[PDB]
Amino acid sequence: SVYDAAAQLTADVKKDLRDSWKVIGSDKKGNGVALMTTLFADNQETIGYFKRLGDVSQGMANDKLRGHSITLMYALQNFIDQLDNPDDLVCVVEKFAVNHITRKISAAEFGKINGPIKKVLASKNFGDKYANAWAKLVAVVQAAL
Amino acid sequence: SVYDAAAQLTADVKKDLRDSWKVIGSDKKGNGVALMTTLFADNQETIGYFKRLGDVSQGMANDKLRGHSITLMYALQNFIDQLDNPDDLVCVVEKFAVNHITRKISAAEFGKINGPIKKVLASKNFGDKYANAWAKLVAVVQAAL
Ligand code: HEM
Ligand code: HEM
Repeated sequence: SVYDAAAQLTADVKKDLRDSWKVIGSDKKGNGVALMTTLFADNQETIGYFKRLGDVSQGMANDKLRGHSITLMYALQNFIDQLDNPDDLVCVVEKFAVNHITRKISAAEFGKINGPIKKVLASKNFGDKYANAWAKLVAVVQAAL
Repeated sequence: SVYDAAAQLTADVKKDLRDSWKVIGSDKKGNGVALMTTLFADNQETIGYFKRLGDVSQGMANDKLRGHSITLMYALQNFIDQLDNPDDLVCVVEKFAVNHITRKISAAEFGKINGPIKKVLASKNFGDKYANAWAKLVAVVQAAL
């Protein structure tokens, strides 16, 4: 259940999420596109879900991909900002879950984002400790799908 | 067409947008809900588009409405952050427009948000000057619908 998953966000997990986001969230356009390009490269099977974006291999040059990527980073920003209040984190998570549920994105499918996050984190000197913290946040979303 | 609308965003308009956002965007939950509840109060017909939110009369206490309202404010945060780069502003606005186009929301219907914005701004003491600046930002979105 999403309510139980949200309870997994302990003090130190929230702290690691904030400290890493301070760096990653500094460049939403660059890191956003990096996150999406890595997902498509590591999991080509997911490209089909993004037909609306057009040629995803163009990266930054693709306006729709860039617009999508920047927006994705504001969803993460939203989550980080709601860490203080579990009640608000949950309602924002379920809200965001609806859009993915509508596109028939399962919890297992959503979980594929963990790889790309771990890689982007690593490129900024944030190791496993941080990747695992982010995995916990992603898990909250998975519980709502 | 969206680029042309974005041209109306002059240096003075962008300055008023940023200054007012510094206050309005500081309480996303509070002001986001105030915006939505004012829209419903002044234009009851718009409630027809929000059946998914349920009992919108509960206001802040309604989790779905609260979740939706906080998220709406991050859309504005996104727009405000992209003001200095027309290319990025445009791709984000177009991305956002897709969701409202799919829900058959016309430019005229979308423009009904201008009244609520003016009232929320006035509640924080930002006069007509600021309301006019925000109406121009809204116009960029309308150009995409
Ligand atoms: C960190 C995790 C993720 C975040 C925060 C995220 C965020 C978002 C946001 C904010 C949108 C745009 C608003 C909307 O249309 O609902 C979106 C759209 C979408 N997401 Fe995700 N997402 C994530 C992971 C995934 C994954 C792993 C998949 C599936 C492989 C997925 C599939 C989709 C699809 C298909 C769209 C529609 C794109 C379009 O046609 O414009 N998302 N996502
Ligand atoms: C400043 C103006 C506005 C902003 C920033 C805004 C923002 C948003 C965002 C971010 C979403 C959720 C993500 C998505 O699914 O696309 C959304 C959904 C929606 N918006 Fe807007 N919106 C605005 C004005 C309006 C107006 C005036 C209407 C029309 C009466 C409208 C109708 C809708 C509808 C029907 C949904 C889906 C709600 C749901 O089922 O949860 N929006 N809007």
